[PDB]
Amino acid sequence: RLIYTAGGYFRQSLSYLEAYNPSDGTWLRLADLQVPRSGLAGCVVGGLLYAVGGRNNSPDGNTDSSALDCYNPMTNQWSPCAPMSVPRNRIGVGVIDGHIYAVGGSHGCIHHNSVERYEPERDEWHLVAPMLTRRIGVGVAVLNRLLYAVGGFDGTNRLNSAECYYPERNEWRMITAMNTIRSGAGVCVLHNCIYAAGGYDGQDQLNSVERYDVATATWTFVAPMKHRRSALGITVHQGRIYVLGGYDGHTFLDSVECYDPDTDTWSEVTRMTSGRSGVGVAVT
Ligand SMILES: NC(=O)[C@H]1CC[C@H]1C(=O)N1CCc2c(OCCO)cccc2[C@H]1CN1C(=O)c2ccccc2C1=O
Repeated sequence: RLIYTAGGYFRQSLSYLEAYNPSDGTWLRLADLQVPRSGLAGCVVGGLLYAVGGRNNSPDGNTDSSALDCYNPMTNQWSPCAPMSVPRNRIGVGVIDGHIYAVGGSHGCIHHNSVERYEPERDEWHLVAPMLTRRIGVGVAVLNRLLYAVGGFDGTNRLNSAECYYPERNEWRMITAMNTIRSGAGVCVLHNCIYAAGGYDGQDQLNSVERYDVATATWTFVAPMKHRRSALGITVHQGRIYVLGGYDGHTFLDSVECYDPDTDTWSEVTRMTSGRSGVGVAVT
């Protein structure tokens, strides 16, 4: 399977889309986004890539995006899908049972607690029960058919909270907080363990990575990345974690690091074409 990157920001939101294969280590340029947008998330359902939320390039008035769009790698064609109820810049996303869950994100000065679910069958959104916190820069990631809305910023406090959602009950549960504060962290599940790689805390942009096992309900640290970064893209391919892009305060990273859980070691496997922050990453 190929890993992708959609959108991104480099002094300007980027309309790019690219693809990568770990078996040969090569980059493949693909059909550019119809509207450029950073601060967005991406995912795949039914072998079609999706590019949820973000922020338009403009640059005029106010343009946070409530925009859902779908890509077909076989035909290489972008379609426009039903737009979310509210704009969501700095958004996370997760998928349960073939539905797409938009969680949080900013719209102007408003930092959303609201959440909405997308059915591809029908092509429409349904506003679900909101989170207990407000969260922009929020890492979403799914563990055994439950949605963990990790970290974020609420409008005044950068947070270490990492509440969880129960689709069967339709309610949110405030579980155990992270050791390190993380706004703009990247989160993706692997082997019954949620991971929180990098982000921004206050002074420092972080390189530290920590891992959440459910029962014990504790955040055990893991080997940190080489480069410190928030706003990174993140995903999993073949029992390893791949961390694309970043914003280290002073530069936009073109690095791509790979975490091997089998050894607890980070290793760079390549470099992107042009370094950017705020991509939407997925795998098919
Ligand atoms: N779409 C946006 O909001 C864009 C507005 C510029 C860019 C932006 O602010 N971003 C990039 C995206 C992103 C994010 O992405 C969500 C992935 O789903 C999650 C959390 C934070 C960010 C910030 C990180 N950041 C920068 O790139 C940057 C550049 C220059 C000065 C300050 C910053 C700065 O703070």
